[PDB]
Amino acid sequence: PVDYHLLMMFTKAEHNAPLQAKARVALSSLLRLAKFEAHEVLNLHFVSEEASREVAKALLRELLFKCKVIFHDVAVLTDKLFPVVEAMQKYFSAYYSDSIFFLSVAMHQIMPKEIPRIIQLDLDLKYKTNIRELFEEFDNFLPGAVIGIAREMQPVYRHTFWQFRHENPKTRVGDPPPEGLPGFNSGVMLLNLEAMRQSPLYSHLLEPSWVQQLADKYHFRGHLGDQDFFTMIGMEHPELFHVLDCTWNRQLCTWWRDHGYSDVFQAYFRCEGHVKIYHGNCNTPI
Ligand SMILES: [Mn+2]
Repeated sequence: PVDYHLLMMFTKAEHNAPLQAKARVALSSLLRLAKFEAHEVLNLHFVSEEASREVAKALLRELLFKCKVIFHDVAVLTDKLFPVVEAMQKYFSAYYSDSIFFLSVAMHQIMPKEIPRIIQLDLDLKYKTNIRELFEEFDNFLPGAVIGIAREMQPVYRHTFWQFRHENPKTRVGDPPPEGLPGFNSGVMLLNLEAMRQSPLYSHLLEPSWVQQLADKYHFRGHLGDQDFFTMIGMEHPELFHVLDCTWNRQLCTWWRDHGYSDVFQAYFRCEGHVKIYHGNCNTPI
């Protein structure tokens, strides 16, 4: 038997209508289009407090190869995360309870060695293809690449990295694809836990003095959590990241097009190809 691990954040879902409506679109399309071989099993990890754990379990009964549904206690993971992720919530969430928004950063240390690879996924997603096909992207990783991630399709990191770009007008940091580095979107993340444990460079980038060192270089104080950490790391060391094709995460949010970046927005938003996963980020319908 071969295991395939998926992780989803499912917090504060109790009496939350828009979140439950999102999860219905996400989990339905995921399971309706999923097709695995008889010998292999799909594992669905959810991190939820006692309240939302009920909401999830009740929703999966309507929708359910073997597929094990695992539930992770929010507090247990938060308590485990905090001593490892404290030095970077003052930089990427510029207090204790908000350590769970950095789960992806230290997924390898939180998850058991029994699990080699996991895909963290948002709930504002729609799945247009089979999810087993995404796992194939792990094979396209270079040795020394730890994370699989799609690029950010909004000029978010123009404004975020403003001061660095003001000092380095030639830089690619914040520039649109393909020549520039637009940053990453954390909606769909292929986390190679095995590679994350084995990489000395990644092990050191998680250390306090290293986070500080690099954040000060870019004058970085963000608000996007784990996404900001990966994005900043991807500026110094882009070779740690296997950049997914945009079709794996076509983000639909057009906010910045109407709030400051009308001119350059398209260079970031552009994505030609048959969509495999839609990400209705910022409450955008699909
Ligand atoms: Mn999202």
